[PDB]
Amino acid sequence: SHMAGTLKHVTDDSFEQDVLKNDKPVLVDFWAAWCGPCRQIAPSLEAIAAEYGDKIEIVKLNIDENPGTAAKYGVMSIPTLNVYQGGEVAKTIVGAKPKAAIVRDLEDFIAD
Repeated sequence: SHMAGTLKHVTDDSFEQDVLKNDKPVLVDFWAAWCGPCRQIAPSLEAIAAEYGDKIEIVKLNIDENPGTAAKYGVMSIPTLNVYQGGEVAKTIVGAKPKAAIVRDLEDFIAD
């Protein structure tokens, strides 16, 4: 376990390899740079990925750059955090929340 977490900006092109085929659960943050609530959660996700990096991986999907993946998962409010396991969404958190609330929402993945 480490003091920093990993981060990868995933694309329409990389989504299968990076997310849908991952061993760990992957929290995909569907965001945009003009979204204040997305900016708000970014330190929380950073802290979470460091704290629980043995359990979960955090990646970001910019919806301006990657439409498509957004539209595939019906993402029309941001931030939306989808956690993927086995190539499908297992948990969805829609809208910005405090760190402690995100961690509760992630309990089934990061309690182990």
